[PDB]
Amino acid sequence: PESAKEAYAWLAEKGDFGHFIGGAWTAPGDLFATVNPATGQTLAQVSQATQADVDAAVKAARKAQPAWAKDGAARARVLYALARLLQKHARLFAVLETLDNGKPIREARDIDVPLAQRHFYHHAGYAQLMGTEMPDRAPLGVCGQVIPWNFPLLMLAWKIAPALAMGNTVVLKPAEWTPLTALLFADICGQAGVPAGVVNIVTGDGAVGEMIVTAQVDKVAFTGSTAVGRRIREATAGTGKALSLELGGKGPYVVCDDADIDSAVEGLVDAIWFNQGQVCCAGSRLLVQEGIADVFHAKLRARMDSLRIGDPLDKCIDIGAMVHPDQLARVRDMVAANTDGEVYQTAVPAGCYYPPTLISGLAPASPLMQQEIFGPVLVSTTFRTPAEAVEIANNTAYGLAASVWSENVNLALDLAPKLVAGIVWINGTNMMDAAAPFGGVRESGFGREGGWEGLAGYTRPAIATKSPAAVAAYTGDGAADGLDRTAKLYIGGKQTRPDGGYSRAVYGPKGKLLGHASLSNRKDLRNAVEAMNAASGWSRTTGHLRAQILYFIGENLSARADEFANRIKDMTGKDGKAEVAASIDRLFSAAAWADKYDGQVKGVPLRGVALAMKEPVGKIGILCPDAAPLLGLVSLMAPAIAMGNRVTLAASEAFPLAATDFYQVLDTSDVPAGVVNILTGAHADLAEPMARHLDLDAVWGLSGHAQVIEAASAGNLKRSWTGPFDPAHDHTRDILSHATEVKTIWVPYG
Amino acid sequence: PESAKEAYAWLAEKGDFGHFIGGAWTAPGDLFATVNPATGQTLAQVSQATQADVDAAVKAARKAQPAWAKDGAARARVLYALARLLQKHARLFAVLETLDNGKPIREARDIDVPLAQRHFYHHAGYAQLMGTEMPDRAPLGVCGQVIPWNFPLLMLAWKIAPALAMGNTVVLKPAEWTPLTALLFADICGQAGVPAGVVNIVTGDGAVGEMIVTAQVDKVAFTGSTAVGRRIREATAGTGKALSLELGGKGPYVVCDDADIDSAVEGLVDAIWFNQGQVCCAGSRLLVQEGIADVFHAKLRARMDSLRIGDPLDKCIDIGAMVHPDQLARVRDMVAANTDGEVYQTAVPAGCYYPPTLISGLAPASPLMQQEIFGPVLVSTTFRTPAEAVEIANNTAYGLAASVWSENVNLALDLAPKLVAGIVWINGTNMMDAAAPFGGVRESGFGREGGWEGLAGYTRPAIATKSPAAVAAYTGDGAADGLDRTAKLYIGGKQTRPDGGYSRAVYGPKGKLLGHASLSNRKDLRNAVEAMNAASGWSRTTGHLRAQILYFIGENLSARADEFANRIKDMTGKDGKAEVAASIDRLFSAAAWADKYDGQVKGVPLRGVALAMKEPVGKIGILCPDAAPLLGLVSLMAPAIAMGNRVTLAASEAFPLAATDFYQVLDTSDVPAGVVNILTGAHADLAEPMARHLDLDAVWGLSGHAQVIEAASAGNLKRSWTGPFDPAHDHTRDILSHATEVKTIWVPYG
Repeated sequence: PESAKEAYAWLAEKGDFGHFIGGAWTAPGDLFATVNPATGQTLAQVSQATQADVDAAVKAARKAQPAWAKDGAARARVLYALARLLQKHARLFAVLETLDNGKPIREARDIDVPLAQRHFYHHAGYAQLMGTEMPDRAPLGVCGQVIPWNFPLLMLAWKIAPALAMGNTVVLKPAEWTPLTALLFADICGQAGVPAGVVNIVTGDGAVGEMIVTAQVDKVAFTGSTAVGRRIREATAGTGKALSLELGGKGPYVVCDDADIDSAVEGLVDAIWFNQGQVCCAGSRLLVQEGIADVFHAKLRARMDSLRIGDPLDKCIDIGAMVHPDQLARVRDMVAANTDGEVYQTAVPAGCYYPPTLISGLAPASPLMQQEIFGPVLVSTTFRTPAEAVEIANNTAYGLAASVWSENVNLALDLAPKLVAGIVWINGTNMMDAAAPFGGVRESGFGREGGWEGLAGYTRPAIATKSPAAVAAYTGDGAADGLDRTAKLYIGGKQTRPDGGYSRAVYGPKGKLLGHASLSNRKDLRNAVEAMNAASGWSRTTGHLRAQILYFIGENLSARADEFANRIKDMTGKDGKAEVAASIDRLFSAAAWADKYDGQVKGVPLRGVALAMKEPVGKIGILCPDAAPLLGLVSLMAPAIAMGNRVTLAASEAFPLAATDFYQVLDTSDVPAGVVNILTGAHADLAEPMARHLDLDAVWGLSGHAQVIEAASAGNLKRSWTGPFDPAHDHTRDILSHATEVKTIWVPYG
Repeated sequence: PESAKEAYAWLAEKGDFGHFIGGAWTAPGDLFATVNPATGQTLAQVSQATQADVDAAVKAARKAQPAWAKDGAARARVLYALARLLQKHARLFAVLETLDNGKPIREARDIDVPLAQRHFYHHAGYAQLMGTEMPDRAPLGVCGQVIPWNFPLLMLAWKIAPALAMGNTVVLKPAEWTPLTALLFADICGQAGVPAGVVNIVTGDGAVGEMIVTAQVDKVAFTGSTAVGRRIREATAGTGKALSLELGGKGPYVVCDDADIDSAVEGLVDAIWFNQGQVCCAGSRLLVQEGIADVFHAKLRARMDSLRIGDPLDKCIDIGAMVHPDQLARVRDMVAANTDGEVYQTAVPAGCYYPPTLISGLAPASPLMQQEIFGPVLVSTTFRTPAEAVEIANNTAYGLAASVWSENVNLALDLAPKLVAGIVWINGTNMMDAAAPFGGVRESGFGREGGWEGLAGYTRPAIATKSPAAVAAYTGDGAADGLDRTAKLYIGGKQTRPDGGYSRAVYGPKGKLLGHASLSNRKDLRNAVEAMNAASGWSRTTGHLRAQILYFIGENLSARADEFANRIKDMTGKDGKAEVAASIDRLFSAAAWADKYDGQVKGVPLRGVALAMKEPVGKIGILCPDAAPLLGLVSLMAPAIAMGNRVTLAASEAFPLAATDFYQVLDTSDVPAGVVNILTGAHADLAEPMARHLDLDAVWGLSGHAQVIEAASAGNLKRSWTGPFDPAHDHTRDILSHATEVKTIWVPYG
């Protein structure tokens, strides 16, 4: 096997570890053994950080950030130097990864370390280009980062490289069980020219992670369990921190009747060790078409038998040691709790070694197909038609990566966009490149890592905007209205009474009664969500169709421009002509964009190309500001539906009658039913129900309630945006990003 | 058949036609009948424009342009109004197209008019977004445009829509044989709100086209024969006009053994009428794998028999009238001159009707496979392996569109990037959309029409740059050099003596002898081109590899930074440190870009998606300015090779010794042989040979000689760029566009 002598020498040199703060190593503190899981031997003593340590790390990261942000070319040289040092010390990083985590040295040397190198090489260029190619963007500041134990060095690269490229500084904590390659990374920062405090590494358990998440940082980036991601969303709610989450979701692996069987089998067995912890991967949930399922399973079991289990330092080993006894117990207990299907294992579990395991013959609706999967374990079911495969694949709370196998050029490219996922690999699995973004939808989280697409989440606008202050509704005497001037709601292509039956009088600036506006409730929202569900076909329309609709809305608003200006003036006391003209312009800009927001083709040094496609988010609940009674609604609605989303807007609480006049515009413009729904009333009644709703994909709260909205969003981990949003400013291009998901499809290409 | 009554009424209303100039119709002038080719009847009298008319049209276009350029949102409303009027009058446009050109009314109604509408609908949005999404760009000014007879209305849309979107005005001449839909287009401009003079239509023969090409316009855009494109390149040489050319090249149609045979057959027969004149198309050159060739041909001949020939006003007709007796004679003579293969025709030629014709059994090296093809005629050959198919497909002077048929997901996507073409359709042909760019390489021309990609050619930089003035070499006494200080050339990875044997003394600003520099000749250039041919593998490398090489060049220049600054100062008398630092920065910016210049995915309202990929231009000859002895060379070389090109640079004529010091940098950085070649000497000796060379794909002349360079480039219609180029300015992103071709691959997608 491979010599660990240089790794042991480094560990003996470093002695008991403190933390890497402000460019220097601190004294060892409250120490705990970190253990080689394959031998049980102590590798080093590592500290449990204190609150004082985290405070110090964030303070050092903050002190260093403005000088670091100033010169992108200088950052590029440092990122390049880090990649060169990962390459020069590649064998040391690889052995230390194996010693610390248990994975086969062949994977650490062939996969982990080369992809970490490439991540830094590639992201060096983004630092070089940031000033000129991203001129409207600026660094966020300090990033708190938390990563899991399955790919310790590679997870670190995925966090630190883009953060540094965009001029941020970092405080990162490796997983409690696997601190060593992060500590070696810290130890090479000086030689790479990382200025003191630009990188800070602290070690500890989940409590230390929580200290970082709640520290005075500008961004939290986390990879790990869905449950911890929910807690992080709750703990950061209302703080204005940027947040990205790469969570659970071991992916489906779809094998069609006309797949290259032997290649599909080999790709699955070669992924059994890889597909552990929270990582973008596919293979753990096997879906095989029923005509080939028996032959596929028979070939799979025999190929699983050829996997070699043993000493992870042996370059011929395929299945290493489980990372920790806690993880071994997890897998053991998962298998003990299952009574479904037929379990095949290639060897008897022994010591730290758990064998490749296949549980086949499950039903599509079986629970184990949908529950979290631990260890080197595959579960399989069959399907009859490609449509049933899609249905099974999408029948979970997750959506991260997926793999599709078919030799037919139509079938593979017709199934891939139907899978709910951030990544789809055609005729491969677990393909990764620094230029190709990856990340989740649904309960697999949000944000993307890698590529140009990954950079937005480590930046903010160069010029800050500020949301307008709330505006209290005007009051009035309370005299009855002898005319019929009570506005309704707009749900599912028709006007509807508020379920609660109440409406409030609306008064002008001097107390004149203007009319009445409905007070919507949670049942109204529920009806609007059902209407958006019935309008799912809108998310499959062509860009050309959606543009035509938005052009009609703009033209039909123009035809009533003076009427809308008069309504705005009635309500606010201020001339409305400029706001109406801006609203028309936002509609024509969204119409313009509807068929022009292009996906991006990534050249990769692997087989083929990666297509970073733009897709709708789905169903979006939106709360509009008081100010800009028309423009605020139109500015949020138009880019959203341009991108293929369906929306439910809570109009301006103070000034609802421009939105209700807008119902006729939507009707005259043939907006399909359910695509635009409008509620009026008190946002205190609606904000938490919209943010909580388990059947909304995103909530945009631009009228306040940010803490309540962001905390309630953790229920299904919907995307959330709470501003800033200034309707006077044209935010169209930025809202397009809020309104879309990136889905990266890896296809063959000569 | 379809009623022509409304079309005849319009023609009777318009009477004898003058031209549409300055928003108004001019008096009829020197009149000639335009004739219905299916009936021989005169449709209308149409004028042959005078030089006075063209002058007036350009003067009106110029007068209107600045107001038109000012408000992009206003232009978007006009472009949208034009699309609505094309849609409202769709049936009139379609019948008039059939009457004037001879094509079946079903094609005019189903294909021509709907795509013209969509082109205007879609490009309206680019006008709306131009200010904010293209802030560094501004209108060119006035565009002279010339279009052919095969798709009169659609060709007009492809020219006028992007020109107007980007704030230009137009003078367009329809084909002599088919003026009528352009005249109806003129007649609807008023109703659409086109400001007077923004659109000008003049009619006439090729002499009128030549008047427009040589008029005081900022841009010439032409679609037509390759021979006329050469003449247009010669007549515009040295004028500073922008130029785009969509030329000949009926495309290859590759049918693999595992193609969907019946679909491939049906796509070919449905394209027989379409594939006429100079248009982006495929089907005319059929390449069928030998295992299925007999069955394919047998099915093809019978499907050809089902095509209905006759009255083009009959909606059941598939094969209409030939456009003009001159075109009928062309096809007849082409068939009479051929002695190869086996000719099958579905009917006897009669009157204006020529039957679908298949000439099969040709050899791959047969001439008719490579000669221009006229009429509804297909020619076919067979191939054995996919590699032979590529070889046959690429064995012409053209490169426009191509089609590939295979049910295998690997094969189709592995063949498409190997075909020399601007457009490749997988399992389809002649697929068109306003968002998907199309255009040629090689002798099929240059520039792209459609999409974001088509807009650059109708704009220029918002801030103009200016090339530095030439600098005379310093002189000196003429004393012999007792040390060995004679620099060589750098060709094919090694230093080489100039073939001519001569070198000139190089002197500093005060007459000190600094050394000697070789005087390169045409044989040296020939050797450099052969070296670039041997380095063709560089154009197939990964972006990651090319980045690594460029990073090495930058680091190795940095290691000699003071030495290069001293050399620059020796030669120019001015401190060189800032120029060296800029040169290093250009190398690191090109390294950054090497794996980040992404292709664009187009959503189309047709089957699938269009991938607008970035590809290398190939081999580029570059002449550097006198000024910036190092920076000018490095600034041009680095983005070029970053994009996968191989280059031969003529270094600064006045100050060659920094480029010759750079040879060691290229050697130390492991630049593969032939990828960078450097010539020194007199650009009067090299400019015309580089621009003429039939084995260079592009010539960049940034030291003058623009007229000679641009005229000689017409030999093989290589791309050319003659500036402006200011080395003090960072042009990197712009040079990336000079250094790449767009290739649009249409793939299935769910």
